[PDB]
Amino acid sequence: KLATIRTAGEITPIAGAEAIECCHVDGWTCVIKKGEFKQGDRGVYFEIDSFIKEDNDRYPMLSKQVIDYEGQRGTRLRTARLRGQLSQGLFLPMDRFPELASNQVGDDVTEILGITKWEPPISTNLSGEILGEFPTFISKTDQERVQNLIPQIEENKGQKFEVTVALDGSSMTVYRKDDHIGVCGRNWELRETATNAQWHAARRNKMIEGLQFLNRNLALQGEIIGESIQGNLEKLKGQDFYLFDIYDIDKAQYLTPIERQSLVKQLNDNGFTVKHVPILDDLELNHTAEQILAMADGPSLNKNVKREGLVFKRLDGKFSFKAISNAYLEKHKDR
Repeated sequence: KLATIRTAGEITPIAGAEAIECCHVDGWTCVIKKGEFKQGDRGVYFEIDSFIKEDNDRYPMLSKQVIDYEGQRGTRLRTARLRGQLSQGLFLPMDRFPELASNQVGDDVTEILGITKWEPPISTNLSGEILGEFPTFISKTDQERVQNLIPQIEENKGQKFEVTVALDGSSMTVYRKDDHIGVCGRNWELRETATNAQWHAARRNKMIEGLQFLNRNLALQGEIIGESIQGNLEKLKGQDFYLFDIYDIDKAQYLTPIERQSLVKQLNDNGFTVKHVPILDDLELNHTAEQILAMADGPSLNKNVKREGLVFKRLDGKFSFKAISNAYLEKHKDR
């Protein structure tokens, strides 16, 4: 949903810079030309991580940021601090997009506009030998951003959420399906070799033994972090796995936070040393997205570094979201 038709929110002046103003778009704030929008106007909002192919007719404002990425010429949208105000994304009025004049507010126009997703590089240590596709019977490990969930955030006030720290590593899944035990990176199931980091991490914490012990069709999903993995924010020696989700393959749903905490308890009780991402205090929601983003800034697993953000999983287990820390995004231009 990289490029969607959205609505200009509150529009606040850039005290000092007359040619620009700051436009609220859902939970996002975005710098625009003065007068480009009034509140209530529609436009195409391109989220950060959008990759937009070179085009000086439609996107002259991105000309000086064109780069070479996976074979194409385009610009990557990322967090910036333009003239004292945080800016994320690009918001262009509907009249610049004549082929969308019959689309509706909220339409996903990513495919029609030719927008692709920028992603950081896969860590050199982690692209082992591919055995097969990521299993279609397991869900991948992504979360919608709080900035895109303004109505759902009001809906869910008072509801309680498990609050966990997001770690800056690489997604890893270790699963059992009947007589098969498998290890996956973010997009692929991997073959066990001596140098495969994900398999190594799964053997050392004995989580394959733990899945054989538990005797259920489960996928243990989490982050592998540490040296030579995405800059090693947390200052580990070596590498380790930190669980954040357990997916029930037979029922095709995630375990609730309490379900998942109990099982990790029992695994550790039996010698299966499976670590879990830092679990903060349960949060009773009654916050704006702005406030949740403010919570996101803080210490990580290593308490002397700025964490990537927070993940919020409602205690019944079927509503989750993430709040990435903007302090973190300002510090890490590769994020």
